[PDB]
Amino acid sequence: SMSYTWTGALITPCAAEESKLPINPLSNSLLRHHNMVYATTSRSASLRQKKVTFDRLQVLDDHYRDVLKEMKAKASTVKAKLLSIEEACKLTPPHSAKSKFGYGAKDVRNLSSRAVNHIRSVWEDLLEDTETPIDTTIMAKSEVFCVQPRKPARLIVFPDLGVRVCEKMALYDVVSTLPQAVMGSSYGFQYSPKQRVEFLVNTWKSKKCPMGFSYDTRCFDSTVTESDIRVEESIYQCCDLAPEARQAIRSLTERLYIGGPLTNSKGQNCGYRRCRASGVLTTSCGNTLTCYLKATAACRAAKLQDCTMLVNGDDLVVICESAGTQEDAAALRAFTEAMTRYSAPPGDPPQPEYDLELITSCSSNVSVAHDASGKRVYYLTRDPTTPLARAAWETARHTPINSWLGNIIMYAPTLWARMILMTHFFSILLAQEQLEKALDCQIYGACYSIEPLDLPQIIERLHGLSAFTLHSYSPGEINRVASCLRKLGVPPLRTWRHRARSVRAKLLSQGGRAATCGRYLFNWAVRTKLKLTPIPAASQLDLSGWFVAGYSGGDIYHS
Repeated sequence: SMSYTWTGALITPCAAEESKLPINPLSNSLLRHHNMVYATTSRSASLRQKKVTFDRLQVLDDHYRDVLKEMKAKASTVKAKLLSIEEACKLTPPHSAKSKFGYGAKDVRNLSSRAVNHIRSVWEDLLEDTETPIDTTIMAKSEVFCVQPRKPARLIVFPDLGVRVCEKMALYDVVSTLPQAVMGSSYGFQYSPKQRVEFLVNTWKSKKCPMGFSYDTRCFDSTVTESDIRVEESIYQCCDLAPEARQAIRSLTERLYIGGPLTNSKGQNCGYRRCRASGVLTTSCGNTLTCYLKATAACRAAKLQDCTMLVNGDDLVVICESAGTQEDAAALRAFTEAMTRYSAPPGDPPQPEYDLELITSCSSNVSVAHDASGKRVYYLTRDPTTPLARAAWETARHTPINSWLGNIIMYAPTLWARMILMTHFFSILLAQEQLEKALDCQIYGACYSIEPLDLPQIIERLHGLSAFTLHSYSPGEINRVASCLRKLGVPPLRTWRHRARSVRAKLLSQGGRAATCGRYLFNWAVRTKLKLTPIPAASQLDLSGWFVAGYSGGDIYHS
């Protein structure tokens, strides 16, 4: 069937859309080529619609069915609990889109009588009506990028606030627990950046002669078929569930997940969806299971030997035993045709790689550096172009989500995050005296309220003390970073080093937590280093649940 059908009505904005980077002194000291930075808007929506609209092709075989049964056998060991209304309301982000029925996220979190009453009726309706398509809003997503040597806006589809709360009740425990039980070490969202690097490296070292590749499915969500979503539900149904949860899952599958009507911001009928919706609770879990299922069966069809896969939603990386240059290229080609029959055709053609560092998965690649003792340490990094473009944007315009904060946390060990992001933002935070003000950021899709002054402990716990002492980075990484800075008009690293010394001093002057940031975050700045010892209040922090599951588009907030 067609992934989408359109009536002709437009995907509209619900307010003015900013597309260009302003000329601001604060952002200009970070990035001068302000004209190279842009944000996507609804104006490019028709271009995206055209790309995600097509008839799907899907042929299932024995390999597919064997793998499905194996996954279900593992899912059979799970017992998922129904979340209470209170627990589900607490998982709702303070700024989540308000319901069109007279209440908002704040009311949901406060458990107001109106929000609670509407949520109960929505839940009851899910138990009674097993067929009626639930409405969804379709919007053009606003994302920042650097011009290429432009990208059309991604399309987000989500249901009303009341429905999102019910999804949590019926499926939160499932999507946070089932992937792990089914996929084991292959489930990517269970790893912190350090654990992910460790997994990739150990897996690479375990092979006699490793070969690996990332596999890019062209617009994954639109390739998800009605059958894929029903197979996905068949897996969830293997869990021990409360009667109402089982019905809720059955109803939500037929009424929301397999598809439904699309309504624009103006309340007009935009069309119909018969593929994965980006903004529902099961998107991350569902995409991971579907991608893992198809890739696993595809590997067998392709005769790939000793495969170890790592899946994060639609992002897939595979490491296996090489059978020779020609044999690998042909086997990879067969793998791609197998995935194509499964309705997972390639965007960028996959290429076999024999150097772990040349593989990009989850937008990252493994690289090497050295700690104080000169010992080699692997870490995750990436081309800093987008992170820097977004950092400049979030500096000039106040944004709800602070990607720069998430990047510092996730890429703390990298040359660019330490010398540029940390330096740039602490400088501004010091100047505006907002070092203690908490800010929102996202980690694996979930929203986190974090205080800049807690970064040292967070980084230690997540990456280890070596994150504050890495040096002697690889020439390729350095060159990639340097090339990026010249392209965007970002001052050279030497300038950042000089700015960091000034920031570090101001931090040390204030003492307390502020001074701790100076000692650990900027120890790379001073020639006469300080012996860095484990941070006291670090081993106490509650990072439980930080890296357990993916929730992209799931509307999840963690307190």
